[PDB]
Amino acid sequence: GYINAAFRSSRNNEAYLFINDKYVLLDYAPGTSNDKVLYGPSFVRDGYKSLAKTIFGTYGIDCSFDTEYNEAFIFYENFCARIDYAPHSDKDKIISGPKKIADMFPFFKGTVFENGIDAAFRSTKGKEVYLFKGDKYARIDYLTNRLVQNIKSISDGFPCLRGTIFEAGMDSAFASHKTNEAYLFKGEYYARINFTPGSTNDIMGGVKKTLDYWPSLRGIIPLE
Ligand code: NA
Repeated sequence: GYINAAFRSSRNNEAYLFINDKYVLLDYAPGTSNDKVLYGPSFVRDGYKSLAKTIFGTYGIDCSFDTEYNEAFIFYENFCARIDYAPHSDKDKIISGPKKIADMFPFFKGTVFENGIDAAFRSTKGKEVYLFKGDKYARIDYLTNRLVQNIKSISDGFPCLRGTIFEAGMDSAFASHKTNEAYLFKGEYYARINFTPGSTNDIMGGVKKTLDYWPSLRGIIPLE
């Protein structure tokens, strides 16, 4: 029971992470030690009234990403929705959906993302987002609804991961507030990386034990 999804929050240095059918709001504190928990672990169906009677309230969120303002896409197997998470309040709501990924993102039909996406994170460039499934990755634009490029292996677009455990998949991910940095997770490990849109680059060395560098997650992952 490790992190299966996360998205960056509009609120500075805050991020929501999803574990099983639960979630936690966190001040991850990118370049600082005061990495702390703000809310939860709490059940999605409890923290999000808009999802109480949904498949998401029942099983949780398995992949997601922030878009713009207080909104994020959340997934659960072949289904997804756009929600306004209403940071630090009662007022969350489902904006679009829930629909199938195939119906929310027509370009995914026939590809390996059709029935589920492993993880994702927002790019700093325009309205672009990167999504992962297996050892493949997608770069999309959510406003104009298209694949910016052909889907290809994670190593092709993210060479710094070749050799690492992320080569073959990501349980979860979210973008950092610090420019062009993202956080990736798989099992007990994570990695902070610096990416550059339209380019194939390293780097950020140090795949690390997540609990080793996230004081605030002890007692929370692994959730059993
Ligand atoms: Na996931």
